[PDB]
Amino acid sequence: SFTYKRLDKNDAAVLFVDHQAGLLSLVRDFSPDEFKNNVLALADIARFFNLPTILTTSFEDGPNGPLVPELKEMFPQAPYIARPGNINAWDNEDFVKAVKATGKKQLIIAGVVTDVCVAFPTLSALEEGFDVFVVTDASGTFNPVVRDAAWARMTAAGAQLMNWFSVGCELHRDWRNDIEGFGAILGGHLPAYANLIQSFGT
Amino acid sequence: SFTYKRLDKNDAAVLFVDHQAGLLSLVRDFSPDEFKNNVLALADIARFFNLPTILTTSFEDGPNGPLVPELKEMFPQAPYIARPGNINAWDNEDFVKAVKATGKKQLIIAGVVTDVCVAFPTLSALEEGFDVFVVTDASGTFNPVVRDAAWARMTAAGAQLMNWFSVGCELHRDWRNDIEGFGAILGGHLPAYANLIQSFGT
Amino acid sequence: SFTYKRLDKNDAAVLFVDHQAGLLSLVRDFSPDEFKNNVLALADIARFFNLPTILTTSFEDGPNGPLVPELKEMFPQAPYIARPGNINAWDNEDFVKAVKATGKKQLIIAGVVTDVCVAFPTLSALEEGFDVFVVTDASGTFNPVVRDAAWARMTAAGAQLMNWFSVGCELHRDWRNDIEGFGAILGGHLPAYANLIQSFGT
Amino acid sequence: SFTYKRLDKNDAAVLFVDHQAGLLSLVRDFSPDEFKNNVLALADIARFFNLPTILTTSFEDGPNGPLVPELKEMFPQAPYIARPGNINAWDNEDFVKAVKATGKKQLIIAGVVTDVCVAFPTLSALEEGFDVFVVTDASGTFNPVVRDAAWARMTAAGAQLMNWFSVGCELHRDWRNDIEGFGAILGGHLPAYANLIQSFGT
Amino acid sequence: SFTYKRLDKNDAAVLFVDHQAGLLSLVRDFSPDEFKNNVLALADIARFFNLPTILTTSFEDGPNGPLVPELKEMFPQAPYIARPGNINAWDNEDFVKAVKATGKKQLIIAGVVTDVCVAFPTLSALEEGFDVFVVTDASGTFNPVVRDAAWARMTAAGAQLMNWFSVGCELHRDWRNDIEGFGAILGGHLPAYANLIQSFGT
Amino acid sequence: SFTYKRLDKNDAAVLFVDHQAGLLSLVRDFSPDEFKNNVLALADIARFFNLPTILTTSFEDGPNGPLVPELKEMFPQAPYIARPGNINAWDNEDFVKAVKATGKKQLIIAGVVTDVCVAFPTLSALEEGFDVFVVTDASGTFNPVVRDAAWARMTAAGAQLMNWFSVGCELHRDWRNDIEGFGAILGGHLPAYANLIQSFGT
Amino acid sequence: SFTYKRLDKNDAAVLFVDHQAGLLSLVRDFSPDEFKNNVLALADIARFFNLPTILTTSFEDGPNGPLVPELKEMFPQAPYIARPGNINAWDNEDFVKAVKATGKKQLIIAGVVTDVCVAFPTLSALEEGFDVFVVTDASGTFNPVVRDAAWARMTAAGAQLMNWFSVGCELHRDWRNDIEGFGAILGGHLPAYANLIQSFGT
Amino acid sequence: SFTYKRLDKNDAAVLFVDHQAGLLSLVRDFSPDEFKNNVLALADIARFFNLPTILTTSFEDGPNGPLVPELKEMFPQAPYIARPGNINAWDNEDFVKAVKATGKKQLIIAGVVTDVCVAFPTLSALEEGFDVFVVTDASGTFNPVVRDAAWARMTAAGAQLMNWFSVGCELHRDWRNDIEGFGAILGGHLPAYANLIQSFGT
Ligand SMILES: C[C@@H](O)CC[C@@H](C)O
Ligand SMILES: C[C@@H](O)CC[C@@H](C)O
Ligand SMILES: C[C@@H](O)CC[C@@H](C)O
Ligand SMILES: C[C@@H](O)CC[C@@H](C)O
Ligand SMILES: C[C@@H](O)CC[C@@H](C)O
Ligand SMILES: C[C@@H](O)CC[C@@H](C)O
Ligand SMILES: C[C@@H](O)CC[C@@H](C)O
Ligand SMILES: C[C@@H](O)CC[C@@H](C)O
Ligand SMILES: [Cl-]
Ligand SMILES: [Cl-]
Ligand SMILES: [Cl-]
Ligand SMILES: [Cl-]
Ligand SMILES: [Cl-]
Ligand SMILES: [Cl-]
Ligand SMILES: [Cl-]
Ligand SMILES: [Cl-]
Repeated sequence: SFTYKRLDKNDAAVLFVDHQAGLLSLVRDFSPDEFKNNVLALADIARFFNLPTILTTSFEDGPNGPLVPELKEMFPQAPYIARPGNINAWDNEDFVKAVKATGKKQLIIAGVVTDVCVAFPTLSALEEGFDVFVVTDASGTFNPVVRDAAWARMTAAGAQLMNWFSVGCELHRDWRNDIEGFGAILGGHLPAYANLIQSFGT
Repeated sequence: SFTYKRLDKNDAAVLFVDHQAGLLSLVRDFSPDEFKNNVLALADIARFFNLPTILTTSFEDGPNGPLVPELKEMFPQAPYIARPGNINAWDNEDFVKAVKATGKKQLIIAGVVTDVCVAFPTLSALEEGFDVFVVTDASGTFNPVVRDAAWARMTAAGAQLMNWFSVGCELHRDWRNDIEGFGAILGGHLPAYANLIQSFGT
Repeated sequence: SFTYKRLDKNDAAVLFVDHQAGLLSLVRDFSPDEFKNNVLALADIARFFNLPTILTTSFEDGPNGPLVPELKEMFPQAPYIARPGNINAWDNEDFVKAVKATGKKQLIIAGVVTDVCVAFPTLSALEEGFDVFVVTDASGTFNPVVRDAAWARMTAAGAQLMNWFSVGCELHRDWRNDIEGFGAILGGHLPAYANLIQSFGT
Repeated sequence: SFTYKRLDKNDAAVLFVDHQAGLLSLVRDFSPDEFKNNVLALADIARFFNLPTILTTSFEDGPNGPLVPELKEMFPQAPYIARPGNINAWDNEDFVKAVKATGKKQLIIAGVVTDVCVAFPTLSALEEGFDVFVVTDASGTFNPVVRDAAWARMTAAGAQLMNWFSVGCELHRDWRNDIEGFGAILGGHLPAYANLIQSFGT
Repeated sequence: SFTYKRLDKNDAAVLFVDHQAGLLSLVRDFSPDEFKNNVLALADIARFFNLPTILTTSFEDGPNGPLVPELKEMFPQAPYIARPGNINAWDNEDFVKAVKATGKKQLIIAGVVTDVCVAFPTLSALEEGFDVFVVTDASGTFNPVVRDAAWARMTAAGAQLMNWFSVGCELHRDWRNDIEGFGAILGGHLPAYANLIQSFGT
Repeated sequence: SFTYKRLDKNDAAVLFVDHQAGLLSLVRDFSPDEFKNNVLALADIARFFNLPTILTTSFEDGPNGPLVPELKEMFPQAPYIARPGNINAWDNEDFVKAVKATGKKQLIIAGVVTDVCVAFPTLSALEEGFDVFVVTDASGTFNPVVRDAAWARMTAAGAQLMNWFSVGCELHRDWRNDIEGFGAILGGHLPAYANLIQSFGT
Repeated sequence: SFTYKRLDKNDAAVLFVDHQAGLLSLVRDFSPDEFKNNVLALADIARFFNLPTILTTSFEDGPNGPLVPELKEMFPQAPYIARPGNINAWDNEDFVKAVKATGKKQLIIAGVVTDVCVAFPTLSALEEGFDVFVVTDASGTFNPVVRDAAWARMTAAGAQLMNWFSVGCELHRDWRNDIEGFGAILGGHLPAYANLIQSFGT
Repeated sequence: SFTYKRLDKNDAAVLFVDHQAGLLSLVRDFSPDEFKNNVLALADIARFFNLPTILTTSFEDGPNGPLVPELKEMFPQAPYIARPGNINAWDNEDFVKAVKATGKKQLIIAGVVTDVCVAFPTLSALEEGFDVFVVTDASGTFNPVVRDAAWARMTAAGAQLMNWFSVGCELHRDWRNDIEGFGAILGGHLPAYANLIQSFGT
């Protein structure tokens, strides 16, 4: 009938694909403020659950620009695959080697742009039998129309569309595993929730 | 072949998941006015057809805050499961125990937020063979994008996307079962329909 | 494999469901000017191809109000089923009686509201094996969210989502079948196309 | 399982359907500036990868108007099928004859309007076993609602929804195949990317 | 130099103009739920400060329909001027007599539609030297464009554009005048504020 | 002090400026359906109050195209000034001669595009001491941004921003002058008001 | 004659009015992410130019909640006026005393909500001859409509409408006064500008 | 007391302020495609009427980036003022010297961003008695809210808000001055108008 394949913190890896200084100016389907916070939220979550994290860039020594400094600072030890040519990250042998080295079946992916640098390796990974979870609000593209088309194409392939908050909650399962630690993530990336915490504290 | 598995007032139960004072401030994909009306509309419908109703909250003794007073006031005998830790309500044994105690195969679900507190138990219930009917306009989340992603994930699982008005009409089937009572629900939650009623009365 | 099941002018019937004066004030996902034009466009198309047309209303002697005068004036010989109680038109035996009396397998349907008076008989007709074509822009509801949920529910059942222009074009197949007649329909319901015709005529 | 059926520059043909001067005034779901740029972007891409290109128009000696001069100028040797009557291009034998003469199984299609001149031959081609790739941002129609319905109908048939940028990247595979040539396309149709290039050049 | 002409609860009167069941179906620049709540909010405020209130309708014995029952129920002794013909309420001598009988210099006005039934008497009252305060969110019309044009016309005439919340706060001046009474109004018409109250109460 | 300079049916003239078949394809800040209805509504009002009407076009024997047939058909005896070159209609001596020949102090103006063919003669007429009333929803332009700028420029000049409905009501003053005649206009151009009339008639 | 009265870093004071945990949940005309960034942006600017800063709250010991911790952390020596009752901060004698103690004629103001806690003291300050500069994107309210009404009221009174970025640039005047220092503010609150900086640095 | 001060091609100069590769990535209130077309349209117009043109940049040897090559290409003899520090271009003595050297009192201004690099010299120039005409659609900024605040501030100072099309038409006055030359500009920057020309040409 149906199988609920939900995120497991022991079976998941996170992929940050081409969050580069140049490419980010192409993102117009999210505001710069929301998009920065959403990506950093996913990064905090990846760091909080000690998930194997993989960083990759496309043509970073050109107009595409360098990876945002936050990602390198937060994951200084993570596999960093600079792709000089391959647009689909899965066409890069070093990238795929790094993914399989994690030993994780679940791939949490976010990047720029959604319709290409996210969609292409998502479709490729799905073909190889990976369970792919797309962080839709940490992935950006030219406009809502292009985004919706990318969703349709990935949905049809069996990708699970989610967001950083749902990713965090599905990984955490139970508040009591770490109340303050998890609460700090929510408070740090949901200003309305930070307000609830502060009011509750008085 | 396709089977129109529609709501039966003798086979349906209603689940209100985490409509709490704090969490409601996170809902931005509906205006506070429309969302309040939609939730209360579903509640009136649940009470009107005497459907087994289950109330549940998440970490209500924290920033998430208490359940809205209207729900506790309207359903004083309904099972009330306060979940101290489990984010997915289906991971709470008392919640599932209460759901199965109703003996209903059809689950009408609404809550906050859509992508988590609604989506997770929906996927879990669908996995167990339940027919899940999602009240999309009585469920709120951070923004339309997160909402649309939640829809995609629930749709792929076989969840039926509906709304409080369609839920009521599918339950009621025939106007003549109770013209005044059902009309009062419509008039009380559709101001435009209330206007039609008043004009017709003159 | 996929089969292009397209509209045939010898096998299609049109269903106008509850386009009533009162209920139309509930429609907010289309502007009153656009919605009136779209419905009348579908009507002109139904009449142009001499398609079997069925008119039905819900509780017309109440706040729901009478059928819009245009539909009755254009189809004075069409079966007119006033449903006193059944919300789903397919639960009315006389309505179903009229549909099957046409001998048409393809059902072109439009009405108010989309999530109920269109969705419910669409799902019912799909269950009995009918090919149902929904005229999405001649069907109205409370808001875009409710509409999108209704689309999702009908889509999963196998309904084909279309619009009055595509319905007309799929029925007509070839311009040369009636250049003057078909062009008059397009010009009469697409002001931009009327402008092209006038400019071309000088 | 799932198969990533991606565009191959050796197995793909591009179809420009009815981008005519008159019909373009019907397109309102894209701004005239963006739509012009998107169509021309797709054209540059088709020429860059030397893809078999087919131009077709509908009733061009009438109000529909002539094909835009750019398409005829850029593809002077491409098959040009002026369709006298058939609205669905696949109902035109000369058009289908030209498509099959390319020997390409992958069809990249764009045109006006989306719900008819794109949707109909897309569904027809899918029926014959072609892999159809729809350039959603190079296809225009009356409004977003009509667009979404067309997407739903084509998605249900197995069409792959894409955009000119993703189409180009999936065709190109690797930057190093032609850095200057491919970069010139991006800069020429993404003003933001042109800005990245100029800043990088200083 | 500038003079802050702010609302004074001893020098202000409230005018409810043509909030009738029929005319309300014309209001599309606000949703039915938000508009009802806003109008009732202004009514609660008017009653709370015991402000001289005037009710008026236009051609109520026709399609325009009766005044909403809430307004008559809340102000049973307030002057009720049924205007059989005059569109501008200020052209009705009984209406003007009632306005001046209050002896108030400040006129708080709301109604349907904004561009006519609000704008016209606003401009007329400003001409006679009244200080007119427009409750913009308790006044509805066909669309945002019509709204903005009406604002511009009233702005140029010297009308002060406000909303029910700002009207309430400017009248109240100080919380300590009546904390419970005023808080009940806010909580009863701001679902977000009611939630703050409930969380604070636990 | 402020003076309410309202429309008088004995002191007003209507100016239709460049509502031509070609130029109308430039109008994108209104949908083709609503814009057609609004212009025809203004036309009906001008004819209903027997107001001196002036029709003018710009370079009609070129791409701009002919005046829409409805306007000439409704006003066959009205002054028709085809402007060969002058973009500002007020720079055309025949146009100004016709305006002053009406002997009317109040100028009701609508046209295409708003920022030019409406704005320029509006400012010119305001300079000559005319009272100018702009029908904003019967005037179209490229986009909302351009429209708002045109509003700002005309507002600063002392132009009164209105719409066809408010224009009609300010001219009519009292329903009882002609209930049936005026009601027919409203019903004929407000699809929702037509519905109110039909329900009231039952 | 017009005088450009622009911000002077030696003659300006900054007012933060009621940016409280509870009241912030009422702000819906900005996303929580952009709004938090904008307020913190203004705070960094106030600190960067060492401007006299004044913090004030309204009924902080109730549902309104405490001031956001960032403001208190950044301005430990700033005047902190807790207003127990007065809604208009200018009706509070300690607040006005603190404002006049700065000796600054130019008031940069931001707060929650715009139509009340910002508008009221703005109008009051303008009455006392102060030059008031409104930071529109660091001020929040219920919805865009209420915001625009507040703008109209403050504009008509002579307030200068601005935003944190324009405020900063007008204070800074010249880049060379502190290139690195000012650039850090821009980079820290404009993610798009931070990207330009990083790309430029490689 | 109103004087229509319209653009004169013998008394006007054009100012392009900081249209730089870096700063353009900050513009989000216009799409990259529309904004590029709008700026280039203004440039073509400036060149067409041989208007004195002044180019200026802000900190171009930094993240702000170089001036777009098109402006530099079209005006190789125009005064080029690179401002190393002054944010307000009017604070640069070389810029003001160049403006006054043209001998033009009417200033046509466009740039990035609207609220700063356009607003500041606009306000300064108005102070010195210049007539300033703002090309609103050739000026970009962070978002519509920031845009509108800038409009309000410039409007209050007496700036005339326009757009490139209206600017061109007000300069051209009469079509017959140069039919083909002016028509080529319109056709080259209005795709909908280009379509009219092509259809008319057949
Ligand atoms: C916490 C967030 O909602 C606001 C914090 C800013 C205003 O300092
Ligand atoms: C929308 C309509 O029900 C308004 C109701 C009054 C009470 O505000
Ligand atoms: C009680 C109200 O403020 C919250 C809205 C709930 C009823 O959905
Ligand atoms: C065909 C239509 O766009 C013209 C009729 C209206 C503009 O008067
Ligand atoms: C008469 C009008 O208000 C209804 C619109 C269409 C459905 O007839
Ligand atoms: C710098 C900003 O544009 C993006 C930074 C986030 C994506 O880590
Ligand atoms: C490059 C693009 O973003 C705008 C600049 C034009 C004017 O060249
Ligand atoms: C819109 C037209 O004028 C330009 C041609 C584009 C569609 O290639
Ligand atoms: Cl590579
Ligand atoms: Cl639990
Ligand atoms: Cl029945
Ligand atoms: Cl053919
Ligand atoms: Cl009267
Ligand atoms: Cl002329
Ligand atoms: Cl106080
Ligand atoms: Cl300088």
